[PDB]
Amino acid sequence: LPEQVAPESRNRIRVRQDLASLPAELINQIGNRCHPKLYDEGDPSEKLELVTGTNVYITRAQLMNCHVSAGTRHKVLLRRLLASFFDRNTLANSCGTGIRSSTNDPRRKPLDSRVLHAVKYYCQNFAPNFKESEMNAIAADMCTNARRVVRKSWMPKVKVLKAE
Repeated sequence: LPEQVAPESRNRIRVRQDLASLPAELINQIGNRCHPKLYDEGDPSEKLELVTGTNVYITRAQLMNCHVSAGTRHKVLLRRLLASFFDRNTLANSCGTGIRSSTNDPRRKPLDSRVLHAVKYYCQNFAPNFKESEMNAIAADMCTNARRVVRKSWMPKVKVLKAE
C-alpha cells in the first residue's frame, strides 16, 4: 500500500480516530459530498485521487489532517493541501502557479501545474466564493505568521436531523 510520510515537526496531538470519517462539525459545512472517501471506511495510509482524471493522489490521513487543521478556513485548506504535494524545493525555486520568472536570468524549475489545477478547483468546491485570484497569490506566497488551528467550536445537539 503506497503512502505519504509524516513531517514529525509538532507535538503529539490527539487524532486517534477510526479508518476515516471527518467530525460532524465539518459535515455541517460541506453537506454536498466533498470527496466522500473521507466519510467511507478504507485505511488512513491509503492514497485517494483528489480530483477525477487528474491522477493526483493524497494519503487519507493527510487529507484528514488538512480538514481538521483548516476546518473553518478555506485559504488554510489551500495552503495545507498544496504543501501536501509541493513537499520538495520545487516551490522554493519556482515563483508559484503561472510559472513565470521574477528576474531576466533562468534559476527556476518545472512546477507541477497538474496538482495546482486539482487543489485550486477542489478548494473552490469547498468554497464556491473562493476565487482563483486569492489562490494564485497564496500559492506564490506560502508564508504565515501563526498556526490558527484553534477553531474551538462545539455545536451541541447538531447530530439530530429532519427525516427525508
